[PDB]
Amino acid sequence: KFSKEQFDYSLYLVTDSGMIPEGKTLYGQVEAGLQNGVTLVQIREKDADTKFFIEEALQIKELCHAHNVPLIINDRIDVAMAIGADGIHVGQDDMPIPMIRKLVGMVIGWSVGFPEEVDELSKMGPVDYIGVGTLFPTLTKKNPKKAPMGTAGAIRVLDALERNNAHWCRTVGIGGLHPDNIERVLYQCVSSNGKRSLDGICVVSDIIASLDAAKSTKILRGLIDKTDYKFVNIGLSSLTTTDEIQSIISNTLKARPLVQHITNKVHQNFGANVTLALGSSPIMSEIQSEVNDLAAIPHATLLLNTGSVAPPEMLKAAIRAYNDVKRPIVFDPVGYSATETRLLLNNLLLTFGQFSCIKGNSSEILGLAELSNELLIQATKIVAFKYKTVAVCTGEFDFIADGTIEGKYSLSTNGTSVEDIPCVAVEAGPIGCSLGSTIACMIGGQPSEGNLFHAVVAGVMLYKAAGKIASEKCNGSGSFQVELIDALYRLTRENTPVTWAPKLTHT
Amino acid sequence: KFSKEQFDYSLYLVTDSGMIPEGKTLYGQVEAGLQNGVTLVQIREKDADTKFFIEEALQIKELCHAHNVPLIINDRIDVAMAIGADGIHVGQDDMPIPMIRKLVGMVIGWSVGFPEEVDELSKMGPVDYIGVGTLFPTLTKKNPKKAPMGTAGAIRVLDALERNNAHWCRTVGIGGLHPDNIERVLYQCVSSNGKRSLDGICVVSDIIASLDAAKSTKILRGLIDKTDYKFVNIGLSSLTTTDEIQSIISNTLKARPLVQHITNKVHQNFGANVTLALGSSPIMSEIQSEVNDLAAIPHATLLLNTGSVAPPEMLKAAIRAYNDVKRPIVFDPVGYSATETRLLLNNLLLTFGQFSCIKGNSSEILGLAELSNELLIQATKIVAFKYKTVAVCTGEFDFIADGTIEGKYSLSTNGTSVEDIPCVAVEAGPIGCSLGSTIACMIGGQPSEGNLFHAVVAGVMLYKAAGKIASEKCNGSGSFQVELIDALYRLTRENTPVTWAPKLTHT
Amino acid sequence: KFSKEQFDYSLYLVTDSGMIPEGKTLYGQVEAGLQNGVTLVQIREKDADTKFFIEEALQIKELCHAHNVPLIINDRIDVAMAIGADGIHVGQDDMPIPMIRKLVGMVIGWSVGFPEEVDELSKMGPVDYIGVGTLFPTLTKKNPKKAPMGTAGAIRVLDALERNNAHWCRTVGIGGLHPDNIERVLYQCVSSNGKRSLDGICVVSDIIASLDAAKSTKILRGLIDKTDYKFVNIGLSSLTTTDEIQSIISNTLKARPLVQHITNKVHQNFGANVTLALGSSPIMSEIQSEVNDLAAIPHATLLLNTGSVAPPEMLKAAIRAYNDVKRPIVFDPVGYSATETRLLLNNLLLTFGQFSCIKGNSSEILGLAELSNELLIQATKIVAFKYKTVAVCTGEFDFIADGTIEGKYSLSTNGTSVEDIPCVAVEAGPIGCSLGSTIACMIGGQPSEGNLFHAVVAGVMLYKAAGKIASEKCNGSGSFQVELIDALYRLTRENTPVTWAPKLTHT
Ligand SMILES: Cc1nc(C(=O)O)sc1CCOP(=O)(O)O
Ligand SMILES: Cc1nc(C(=O)O)sc1CCOP(=O)(O)O
Ligand SMILES: Cc1nc(C(=O)O)sc1CCOP(=O)(O)O
Ligand SMILES: C=C1C=NC(C(F)(F)F)=NC1=N
Ligand SMILES: C=C1C=NC(C(F)(F)F)=NC1=N
Ligand SMILES: C=C1C=NC(C(F)(F)F)=NC1=N
Ligand SMILES: [Mg+2]
Ligand SMILES: [Mg+2]
Ligand SMILES: [Mg+2]
Repeated sequence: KFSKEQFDYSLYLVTDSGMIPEGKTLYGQVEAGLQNGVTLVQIREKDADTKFFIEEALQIKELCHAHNVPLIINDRIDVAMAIGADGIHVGQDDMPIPMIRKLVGMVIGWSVGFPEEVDELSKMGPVDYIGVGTLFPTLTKKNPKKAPMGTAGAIRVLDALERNNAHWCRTVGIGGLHPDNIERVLYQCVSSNGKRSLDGICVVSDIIASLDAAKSTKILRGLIDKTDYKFVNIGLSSLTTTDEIQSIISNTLKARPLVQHITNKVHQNFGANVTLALGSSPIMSEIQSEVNDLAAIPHATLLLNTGSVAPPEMLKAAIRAYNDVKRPIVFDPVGYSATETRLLLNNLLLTFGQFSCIKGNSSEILGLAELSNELLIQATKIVAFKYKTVAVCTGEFDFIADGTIEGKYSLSTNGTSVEDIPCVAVEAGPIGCSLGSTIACMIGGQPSEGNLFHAVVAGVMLYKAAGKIASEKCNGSGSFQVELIDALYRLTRENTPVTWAPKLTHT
Repeated sequence: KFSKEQFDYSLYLVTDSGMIPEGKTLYGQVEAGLQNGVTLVQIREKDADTKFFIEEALQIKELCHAHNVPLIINDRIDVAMAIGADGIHVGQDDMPIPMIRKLVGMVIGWSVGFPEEVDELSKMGPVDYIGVGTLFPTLTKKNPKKAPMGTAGAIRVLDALERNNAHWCRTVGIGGLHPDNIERVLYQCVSSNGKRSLDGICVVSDIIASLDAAKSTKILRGLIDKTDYKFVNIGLSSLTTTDEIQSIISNTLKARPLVQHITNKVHQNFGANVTLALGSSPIMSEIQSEVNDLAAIPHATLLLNTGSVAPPEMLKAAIRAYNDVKRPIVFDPVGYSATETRLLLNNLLLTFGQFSCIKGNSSEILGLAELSNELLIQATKIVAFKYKTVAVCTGEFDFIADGTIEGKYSLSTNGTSVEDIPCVAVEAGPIGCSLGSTIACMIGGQPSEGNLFHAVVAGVMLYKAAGKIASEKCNGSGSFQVELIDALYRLTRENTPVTWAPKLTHT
Repeated sequence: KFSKEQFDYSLYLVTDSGMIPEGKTLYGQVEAGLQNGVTLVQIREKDADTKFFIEEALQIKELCHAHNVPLIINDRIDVAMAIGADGIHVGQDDMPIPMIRKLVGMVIGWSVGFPEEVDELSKMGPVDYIGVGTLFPTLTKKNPKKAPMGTAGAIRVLDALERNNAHWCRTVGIGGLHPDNIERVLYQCVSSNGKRSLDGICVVSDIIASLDAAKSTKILRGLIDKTDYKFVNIGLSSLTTTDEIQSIISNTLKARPLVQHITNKVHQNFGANVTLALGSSPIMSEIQSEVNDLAAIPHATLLLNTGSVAPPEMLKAAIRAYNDVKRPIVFDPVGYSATETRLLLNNLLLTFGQFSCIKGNSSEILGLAELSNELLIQATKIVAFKYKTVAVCTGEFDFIADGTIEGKYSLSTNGTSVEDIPCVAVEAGPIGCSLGSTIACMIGGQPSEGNLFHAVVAGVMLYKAAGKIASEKCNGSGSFQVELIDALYRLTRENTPVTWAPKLTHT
């Protein structure tokens, strides 16, 4: 027998019979998975008969204990005791947890997807681990009573385990993880205070349904025990010098970055001007087949603008297209909590991939963070940490938080809370979505060993800067706009940030 | 809690929510049958989730103990332990019995329908009761692995509970039992030594799916603790006197029985000739729709004869019709273990209803008993007993056994073994299917107070007696037949048995 | 038996047997509706056998005569003669009018939907009443041979009734009327000379299909004999004074109204800036679900721009949305008579809800009127009264007609003809879609107590004034645009209407 503090939840394998490829057995795959790094195993039989169930639990319990890996059994507690399994794992509609413990003394997993559930797990006291929500969409779970909750929904849970100090309860992520997201799920599924993250990733069809369980399992292992998530080929690491702003503007000019705008029509003419003005080239393509090719172009950058007529399967593909190539996405959730359809949509978009920067104004940034002038600072930090990103917040003061944290993940440095991440301010006195376009361009020109945080900061300066200049040569809102673009053009051409009006301080 | 000795299996109610009539509830029904008959209650939930299960099992355990009746739980032993059930009932493909008892110490049931299963039950020594095979076909059990077994099947199981002598184990019959067959089932489901019969009848749909459980349970009860099954409207209760054979032949003549022949085309024209001899009326309808109107007609009799190219859907329809009217049925299994399709077919027919007589010869009688001359006696006895009927076996001698037993059933008198039942013999020195036709005519004309056993014997005599007479006036196979029909005519007209050739002894 | 002049058309209920809620009878509905407001019944049986039809017309003619209400029969006139009915309603495909009149002498209703039908109903002399076209789409008319016509088409018909002086003819409108459109139908369905209006509303599925005929009938009555259609939460009532254009430009700035533009691409970026310059906020949403939320936002306003790629179902949704909250809609039929598809689409939109302003040019406004300088005034005035709206005609001069008549409606003050309404004009000497956006913004800012008319005027002035000024400060097409926005910016900021170039006269 094992002990609670002996279980290793790193790569937890949940089983499925009707899914194994033709000519391969359940024993066949599960072995391949043990040999190559699976570290816990659940047997899951929703359909078979109590006798065959047992017959195969004994055949697989043997296989496991030979690799010194435990064996949990799904919702059939009796079967579990029957065969001396090492733990059972029940969901929300199964046997109450108190009753389960009154027939065993041994490890229990509870399927949680909501904070309220964690509350009750705690009004119980030392339930030993929990499967966290359905992170993504998956057709492995027949007739499901929840919904793809996202990494944000899984954070909301990790966070309730801290409010409750439920130190005793481990966690695993489950529901549609494959190598195209495992990294991002590990990377953002962390409590705000930074003290706790996931204890392990849990797959079913990525191994069970693989032609090559061996190969597939070695990959997941590889993602799982690595600690740097390099999501965009730019460095992620002390105020921004003028000479830094400089070479940033040099690189972006020397590189002619192609910036793909998926935005409405209004922001569209304007945006492509600002991009052009910065020595870059806009592309307003929202065509799905094309998305793979644009992103492949050198120094290519994507700009996202909630509610743009483009169908979500295409924003999904767009985002994905670019994280595949390690390239920068800037996200501008214009709408947000303004409406029903928009809250819902952004939250969906935010689960499609990793963003390099999210820009919004006081209302937008406050909504995203789930919460003045001090308060703004607070919420920007909150959002930058919560989506692991550079998060800009605009207004008279622009605040710029860096929550990427070098791009480090782990299974519980993680220790750097929300409130410790560096955040700056940019002021120029009293004077939109063209900010998006600016940042996008700045970031897009940066070379390998460049820097993401400085780049965004340069962008917010360059923009706020041009704002003053234009603000002073306008005759009205009409001419301000054409002057704003002009200023942006002249400003980046005379590369002398030392002569710029906007002052950059610490938040 | 209860004790194994206190469980009453009289009327055993098994549960099924997905079948309950609109407007009514499980509690609804399960209450009604508690007030009106049920004596034991099993919860069956093959679909619902482990929580909901427990919720409704607790809700019903209270409803039961409220009537001092127990509550068994189907296949889910943990749910039993959890809610403090009084027993669990598993299947052949559910948890092994060893493992179950290693979790509990409380009653266990076991669904059986094959002597080998009883053989193992026995090599375990004191498993507590068994649900006996599928008796009849039922669409309540979704996707089944057995096949309906009939009373013949149930017997073969009871018969292994004595061979292995498992005093300690009780039995209930299950599946397809309705009011149209509970009597017949109770009646012929007794062990071959008469000692052990069923201890309970077990229904699911006859109550649960009833637009009035209250009424339906009252009726089921009425049957189960009644003790006389009067299947034919004739008496059933010391050698046959010449005066008895005489008033038998008068009755059939003064009654002109209508004898419906469902038989092949070669015994067809013949048998009609015999029936006509005996002052009866042949009708040869293998029409389904007509069957019930034919049985209406006064003193109507039915004669079956395997392999008559009427659909079994008709033979079922037909047999049923005459038992609903308590009229007699002669059964002749011409074919039998001669081929395959025949054995199959006869066995299915034998499950359709209750026969007043089963005639056959040497090969047939021996096949039916599942087993010379002392041997035919022992075999005729077995057949008679087994199918609770008067059994004629033809040859040199004709042996006639009476295994009806006044129509008695019990839930374990029943103790009147095979060997004991009355068996006579009729000889007449060295002299076919017309016997059946004759037997049918003799039984047909008896009135409520007449006696089935005598009627048959008269038949065999009369016939055996036309035998001698025609053997004498024949010139070969052709005229022998025409003199046999002729003799039969003369013999019954000059009704004076005091003169006929054959000797009736005591086998 | 009633008289011709004793028929109360107010609320004319038509029958339908197949559409009645399980549990209620036809008697039930009709009765219910009788007590609560119905003033005429017509039986309608396109299916049932003439015996059963009749059993029902009597039963029902009784229930009607008890509440002193007449009963008409549809098209089966013999059935009317047969049961002593008060009138028959026939259609266009039914028995010629003369032939009916030759067999009865009684009241006769005719389903009309085009002027031609009126011309015929005219050169016949004293047909009693007509049922007017199909106003809105409906599935209660199985296999329809017409096409929904809208209140627009209904007016065409009401106008042939004057060109013909058919003073002997009543009208009722029929076809898909429910509480979300009775008011509007009652309000705009009036003769071009205003001398004639509708004599009642006819509903089928609203009462007959209601799960509460009682309540549905009370509501409909409530609306039919009210006299105020307050359709926009603004005033509706002597040249517009400088002080007023000034208090107007304040309300709009101080209230920053959210203006939703459903327009193409080319009026999008441009239109958004005009909105911006006016201190109000652009929303480019063509999202079908947001549209309810957008209109719940304060001082919110909608601008339609025919042909905008937005699906017609969305335009309906959107238009409905704003009327349900009483917020103003600005309609700009750019395309119009230009093509086929456009003319078609524009008329579909016009019958969707109630607009507060329709802007358009010489071409557009001449088209809408179904019809220089003395001419545009005559046409502008028409388009205002026909669609009960403040209607603007851009050109060298700009013409504004207020045809909303305090929002009054009747059953025939109605009498204030196309010519009578106020029409003012706006000159600035010899100097695009911006005007819509401007007017949308003036109207949007207006509070409970404002006045839709002045607001519209203000906008036109402000837009015209802006023109003279940019026409002065421009060096070409492009500069002109940007100078136009600026002038609106400046002009409104220094809210000083006394000093504007454009002169406001009576037209
Ligand atoms: C068995 C099970 N429970 C889930 C939950 O949502 O909590 S997901 C899941 C299976 C999904 O895994 P995959 O996509 O790797 O097959
Ligand atoms: C649950 C179950 N087991 C069976 C077996 O053949 O062992 S039959 C059966 C259900 C049959 O019930 P009814 O026909 O009365 O609805
Ligand atoms: C019988 C009949 N003729 C119509 C026409 O348009 O001429 S409409 C109509 C019935 C439709 O009523 P509702 O849509 O209010 O249920
Ligand atoms: C619904 C489930 C949720 N979580 C887990 C796991 F993490 F594997 F324990 N298994 C499940 N079957
Ligand atoms: C398959 C079954 C067989 N027998 C019984 C009973 F007899 F009631 F115990 N219940 C079952 N569900
Ligand atoms: C087709 C119809 C048109 N109009 C009317 C009425 F309500 F009488 F005006 N009834 C009809 N059945
Ligand atoms: Mg479960
Ligand atoms: Mg079972
Ligand atoms: Mg008609």
